[PDB]
Amino acid sequence: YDALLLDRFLDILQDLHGEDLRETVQELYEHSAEYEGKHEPKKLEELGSVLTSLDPGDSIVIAKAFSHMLNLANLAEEVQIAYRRRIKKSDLEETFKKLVGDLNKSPEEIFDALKNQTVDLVLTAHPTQSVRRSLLQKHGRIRDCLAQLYAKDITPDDKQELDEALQREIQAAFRTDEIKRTPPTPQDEMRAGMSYFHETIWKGVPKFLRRVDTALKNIGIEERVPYNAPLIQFSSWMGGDRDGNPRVTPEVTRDVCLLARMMAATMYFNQIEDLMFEMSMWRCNDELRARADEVHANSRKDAAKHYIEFWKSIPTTEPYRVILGDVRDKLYHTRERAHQLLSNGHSDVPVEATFINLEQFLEPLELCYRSLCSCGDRPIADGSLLDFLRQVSTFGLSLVRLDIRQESDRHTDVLDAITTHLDIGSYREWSEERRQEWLLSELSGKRPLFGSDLPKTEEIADVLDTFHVIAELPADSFGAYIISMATAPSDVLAVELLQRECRVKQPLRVVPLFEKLADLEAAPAAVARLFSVDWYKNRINGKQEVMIGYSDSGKDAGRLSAAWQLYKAQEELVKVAKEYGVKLTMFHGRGGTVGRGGGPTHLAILSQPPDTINGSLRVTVQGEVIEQSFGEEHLCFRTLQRFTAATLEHGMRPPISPKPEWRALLDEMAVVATEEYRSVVFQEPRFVEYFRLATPELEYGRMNIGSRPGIESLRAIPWIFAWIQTRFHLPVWLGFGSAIRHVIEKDVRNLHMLQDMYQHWPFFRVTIDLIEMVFAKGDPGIAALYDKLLVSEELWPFGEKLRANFEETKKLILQTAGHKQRLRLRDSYITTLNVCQAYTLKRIRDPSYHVTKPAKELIELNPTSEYAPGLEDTLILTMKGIAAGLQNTG
Amino acid sequence: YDALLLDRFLDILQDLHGEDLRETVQELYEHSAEYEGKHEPKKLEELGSVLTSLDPGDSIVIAKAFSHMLNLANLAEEVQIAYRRRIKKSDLEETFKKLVGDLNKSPEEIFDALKNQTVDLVLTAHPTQSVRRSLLQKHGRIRDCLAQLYAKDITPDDKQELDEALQREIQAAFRTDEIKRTPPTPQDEMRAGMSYFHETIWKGVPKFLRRVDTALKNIGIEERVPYNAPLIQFSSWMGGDRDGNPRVTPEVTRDVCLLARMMAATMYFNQIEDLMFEMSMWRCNDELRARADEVHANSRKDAAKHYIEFWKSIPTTEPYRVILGDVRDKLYHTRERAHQLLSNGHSDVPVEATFINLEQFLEPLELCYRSLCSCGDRPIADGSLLDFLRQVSTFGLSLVRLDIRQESDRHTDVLDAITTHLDIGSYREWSEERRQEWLLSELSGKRPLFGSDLPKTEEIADVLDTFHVIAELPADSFGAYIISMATAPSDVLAVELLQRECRVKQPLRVVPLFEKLADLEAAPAAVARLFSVDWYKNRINGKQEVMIGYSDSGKDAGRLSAAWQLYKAQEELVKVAKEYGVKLTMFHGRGGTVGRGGGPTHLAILSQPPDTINGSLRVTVQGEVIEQSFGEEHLCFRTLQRFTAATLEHGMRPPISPKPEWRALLDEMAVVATEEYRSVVFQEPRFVEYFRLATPELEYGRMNIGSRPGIESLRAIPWIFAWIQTRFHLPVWLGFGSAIRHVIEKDVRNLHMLQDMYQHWPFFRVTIDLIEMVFAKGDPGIAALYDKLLVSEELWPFGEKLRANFEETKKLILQTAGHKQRLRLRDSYITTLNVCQAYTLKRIRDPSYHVTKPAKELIELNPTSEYAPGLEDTLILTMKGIAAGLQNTG
Repeated sequence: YDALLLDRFLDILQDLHGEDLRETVQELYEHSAEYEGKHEPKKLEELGSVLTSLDPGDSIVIAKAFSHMLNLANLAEEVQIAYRRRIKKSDLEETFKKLVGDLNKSPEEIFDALKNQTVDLVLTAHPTQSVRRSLLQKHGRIRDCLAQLYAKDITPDDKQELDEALQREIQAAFRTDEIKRTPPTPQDEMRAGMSYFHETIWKGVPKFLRRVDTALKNIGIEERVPYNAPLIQFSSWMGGDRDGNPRVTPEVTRDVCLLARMMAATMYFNQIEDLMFEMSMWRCNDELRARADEVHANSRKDAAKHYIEFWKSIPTTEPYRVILGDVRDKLYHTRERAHQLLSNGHSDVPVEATFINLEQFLEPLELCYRSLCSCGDRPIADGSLLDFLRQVSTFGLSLVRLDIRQESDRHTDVLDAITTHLDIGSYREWSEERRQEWLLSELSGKRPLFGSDLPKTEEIADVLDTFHVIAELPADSFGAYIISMATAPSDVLAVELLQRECRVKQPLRVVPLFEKLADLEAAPAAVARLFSVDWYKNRINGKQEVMIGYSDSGKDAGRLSAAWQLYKAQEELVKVAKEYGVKLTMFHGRGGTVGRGGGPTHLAILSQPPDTINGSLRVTVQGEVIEQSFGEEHLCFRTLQRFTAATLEHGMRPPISPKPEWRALLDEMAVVATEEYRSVVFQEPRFVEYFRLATPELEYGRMNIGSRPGIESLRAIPWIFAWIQTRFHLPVWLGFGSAIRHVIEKDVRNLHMLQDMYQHWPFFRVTIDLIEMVFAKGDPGIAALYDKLLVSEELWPFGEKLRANFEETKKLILQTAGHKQRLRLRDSYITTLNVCQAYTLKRIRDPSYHVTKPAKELIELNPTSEYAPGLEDTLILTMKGIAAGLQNTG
Repeated sequence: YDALLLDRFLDILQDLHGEDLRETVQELYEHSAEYEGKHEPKKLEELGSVLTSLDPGDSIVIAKAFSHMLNLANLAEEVQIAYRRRIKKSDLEETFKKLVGDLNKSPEEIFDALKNQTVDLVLTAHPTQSVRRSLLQKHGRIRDCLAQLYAKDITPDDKQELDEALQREIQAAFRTDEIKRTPPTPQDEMRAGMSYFHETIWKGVPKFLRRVDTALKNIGIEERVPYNAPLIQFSSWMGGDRDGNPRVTPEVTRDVCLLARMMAATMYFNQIEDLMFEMSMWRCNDELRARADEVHANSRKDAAKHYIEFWKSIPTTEPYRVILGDVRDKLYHTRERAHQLLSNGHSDVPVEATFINLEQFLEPLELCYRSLCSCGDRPIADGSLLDFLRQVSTFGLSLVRLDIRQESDRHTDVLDAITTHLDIGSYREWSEERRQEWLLSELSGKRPLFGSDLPKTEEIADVLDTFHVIAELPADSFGAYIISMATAPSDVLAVELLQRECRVKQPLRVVPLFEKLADLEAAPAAVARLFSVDWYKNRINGKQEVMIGYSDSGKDAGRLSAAWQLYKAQEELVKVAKEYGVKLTMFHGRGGTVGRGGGPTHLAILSQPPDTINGSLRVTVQGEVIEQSFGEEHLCFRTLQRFTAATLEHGMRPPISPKPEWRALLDEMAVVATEEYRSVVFQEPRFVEYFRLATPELEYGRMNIGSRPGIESLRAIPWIFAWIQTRFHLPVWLGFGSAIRHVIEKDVRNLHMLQDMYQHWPFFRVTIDLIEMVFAKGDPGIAALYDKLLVSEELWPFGEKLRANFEETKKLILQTAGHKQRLRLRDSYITTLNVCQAYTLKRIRDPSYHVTKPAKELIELNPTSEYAPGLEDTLILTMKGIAAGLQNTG
């Protein structure tokens, strides 16, 4: 069946570029097959020799071919998973059954805990989505065709039309330039993010809630999940995160907020007419009767011809239609107002004519539900009206609440400008004590701080203006203000003061971001010191959120030491919050790749310390993971399923707490791991030199994914990207070798204790299992090829040293997990691209192949390329394709 | 499986009204089962005795129950047909194969004939749709649930959720008042009609064309049906037909025209963004390159924030996106202009900013298609772009072209006002010759006729103002001007002159309506006399359309005589048109019921005389038939399939022409039939008396279906309705008895000639077979019950006489067809309603049961009822239910 895609695609490839190129692709496929089979490292050079002959356009077409074959492989994989799972006629029903049988927990305990559980998924525009949106659509159509094909209810003509359809959709995908020729704007990122709503999430949330209702009824709970129960919520960073991104201006935040508001209004308006058509009952309570009579009083006996349906005044015979008719009016004016507010700078639509409250909207629909239930129509109410109720109470008036993130030093610059202009000192030079006392005196004082005549920099005015934009916009449009590089209470209080001083009517909650290992070590102390400030603890209202970054932790220290320190951090933060009677919810800045704290969602949630969630979880979805977990109905459902199940289990089934021997053992193990990591990534003075040559790191910025314009000083995303492209995975497994070897060296029974830990401690089991997965996607022969082709003859053995540790570390991993279904084949395509990526890099770093109208062929697609005509496009294509094959970018 | 619906519905009925009423419904079902089985006429009285006991509310609930059970039976029937047809893995592919094998016709002949073939389906608001739209939606949801259930890919939870869904949707249907409490406005009729577009037709037309493409490729024709080839078109009467309907004012026509235009604009706008996303190619011709460069010149470097997607200026890298971007702009302004024009009386949107031409729209899309084909992307072009092309060239800027219909006497009144005010005579008193000469002198003259100071009646001003409204609106928004009761060329020329004189820039074609038998007899002579007028034949441009009514023909004369005269009419009209070298297209005013010329569509088309269509057909779809043939994807497809196949076959496979012995035989047979018909329906002086008592005719107007406020002087719709409710079908079979008996009496070999005619002449075969179908839906015991319960003891034998002829006629029908799968059961429910309808009529026509806030029970739903509280609702419910069971209203 794997041969099917090969057949169809290669047929189209021959129909587009001839037999010769299809035969050369087939040769490359056969060489790569002999490599992923026999594993002879000579086969790689045998393949590269064939790759050198390729013309400038032909090499482009080859990279194109293997890239699209990898994409098709991903789509067929998704179809086969969805069907293989569907033909069974963790999981929600299974989780409920296990919670009842195993742990003796009762249905009402599961229902009660589930009512009070919340999962806040926040989508980010982190530049990890390699495939452009113009192609993502075509992939969606192709997986639709393949899903409809993988079935036994095909009527011959339908199958033929799907053949023509899949053929034309592949041809259309292959006929689009996969290369972003300009990087996006932040608004473009926010559109790419929100597109999953008016395509999947909007209908996916009500369906998922209905399924939860079904499961609860399969445990004996006739009751239904409350429509206003917040089981899942959505936040966004798109247009809000300005940390290190000067292109995210205040006008950008205004733009994305108004945008989201207009989208929400449009969706509700499209729904409301069909809902009005269904609510055709004539029985209601005395309550809904009285209200509908009120609306019919001010019914405006007018033509009302701007609508299509129900343009005549709605009779009181159908009262639900009266009330929903008023909801439609306020929806129409809400949409038109947001449309003008966005299109121009203003609107004449009266605010009283729109929905201003989150639940001015909800009130009439709630009334309809009470009416239907009182009159015996609970089945009807639990249908489209319940779907709509859940959509309102889940998406509100602005589809997603927007977070604003900014580094602490920018707030410090602002305050320093304020104290210098006020002739009271320099806030920068002040100690922490002084900053705290001053900020407190101003927060509790009543006199304004700065004035119109405060001297501002473009940066200072940037942050002040973002605060004014926050003040001008509705409160329910924003989420949290996240402080990057937050270290002291003065960093939070600075934001509270700048908010209050910028006349932010309803100030949003402040949340610190601890991402570097040093900040994670000292985080509980800082949070405790903040809660010690009685003013802040009294204004925090017993609830605090703090963000815990995962990207940078495993970059400066070992991955093992980073994970372990993260566990300690969560644990002691909960300790502090409990010590101050504050409900702490922790915001996990997880990635898609294990190197940035990624991995399977339920495994990541299981590897959290116990009693640290408590029905309140907040997780990032890094750009590319959005597509991974919401591009199809089934994907979206499996996502919300996975999250809510893992949280509920982690609430009622607490993971085992580590034995103290395991605590000290992991402390020692972490020390050895960190020394082993920094030994090779920072102590070696030639390491950065070898890295900038053996990996395609430097070229990452050429993909133009995001809108953001030594090794310690680079972003973690291209850091993981470099070692995953080469399939070496250094940042995933580095410290583990020396760690384990030292732990068995110091004591031989520590082997029995490692075996003991892998079979009982969820955190350790998940860590080791992830490392094993990452090893299963690794092949050191690739890194060997990159060294042989791109690294100078001098420090060739350096890489070999690494190659040693790799295998050594792998030997230890399987030794702890106790290990020694036949997918493979895709690694063949990937291998070809690996070779193509290596040789092309060699031709890129040369002088001869450097530079000293319309387009009718691929080579004319890059006229402003500093490198040779056909080369740059080929390199970008190789990166895209390899990322697709590995199902991860960074 | 029939028991399934009974189970589910009766479960809900018990959950809504208790065991007692469910048991009484079950008793009624069992009595009706013993009646439709044993056929004992005592069982009917046995059932009515049970019906008399019912409380006022309970009888309402019983009629409700059997009505909804009949509706569910219809839906299950539709599902079972669609699946039973789908599990085969006339018809298009079969028709092609037969045209090749049987008749030796070649593929290019079928393709050429199919290119030049047109089928114009015109939807009417004729008051035959008994079920209100508020309930029609619920039926749609219920058939969706039942369709998804009738399958073997159900995953347990999906099946349970569909159980809850179908339960709540039945409960919602049963919880709506099925009774229209006020009759609709014409605009409401036009909305009900157009709703099938933005639900089924809009996506159904491209799919159907794709299927035709598939069939053509299965004959070896790689070519595709031209996007602009007009295989199917849609016209409307909703808001245009004012014949006898004073509520269809000129403002109504303006309203429905602007409405339709705004709907079309909205649909195109919703499509255009997704089409823009797909057309992401970068290769184009020099032509499309030059045009896209033109658009990028006047690109308006602006924010363009009113859009959601593509708000940035579209780069020339993707030229299809540039051009489709301009199409989107003109679509946005077209929609906004029509929206303001409708909402207010005017718009500030410049006309140059919108699409004014039918193919100003088409030009850029045509260019995109030429580009894709030239660059090798014909597969891509034959996808969404082809779907969109076909939708544009099929629906245009206003979804349907509107017809205006008006009776001739109103034009005559206008002209008489004009000649009297001009002091030149009285146009009424003028002979035909004089009217022709005068009208010709004015049409060819250049001086204006009437002025501002012409004295007008409300009627005269009605028609003049409809002409001004026609002049004010775009030409492509209107279809034809149909003249009711048209008898002379002066009737057509009057409309041509009134149009020209009301400054109708592009005057619409005039078409006469011959519906009464007298007018059909003299139609060819009148058309020939019209073509004799050289001025009109020179302005007609070789094309003429004439309408042929079917409703009134079978009302004043026999059904057989009516059908036969219709055949003669078509035949001699074609003779005249060929004699004048005019391409005649005939407009068949067919109904849904056989009594109004209804029946299966392919059978009606086959019963047309040969060489009378010639790739040009125009057929009405009477109100209720719209729902019958477009309420589901499958129904819509089977409809367009049936029509286009029947027309193509009737073009290449001409039906046999009648032998002259059959001509004279049918002439005699028609004379005997007409005398037999008028003998009982007009000669009998007590006939009208017996009719107004034995049938529920008089109560028809109580259903409030349409917006239109002796027996010769009633409408044909309630005429067929009365005899189908009682299941007697008098107007379908009346003349056939005496006709056949006289034909075998005059000559015994005429029996062998009838046997000869039934096996070779398609018109006769269809006629007899239809009569046999109508007999299969008849039961004279019902009419016997109505007589026994409602007809005075005096003329009881009169009905029995009719009952005699019934059986007698039936004996003859099966004797000609040579006749002597087990659905039945539904006739049980119908029978119950029959009984309920009879006894209730008896209680309605009494003095004791006559009349001399909110609502919380069914009896309070009618507070202004002249009859007893619970009675009127029960009668209306019985009519609705019986019509549903018989699948026909009138």
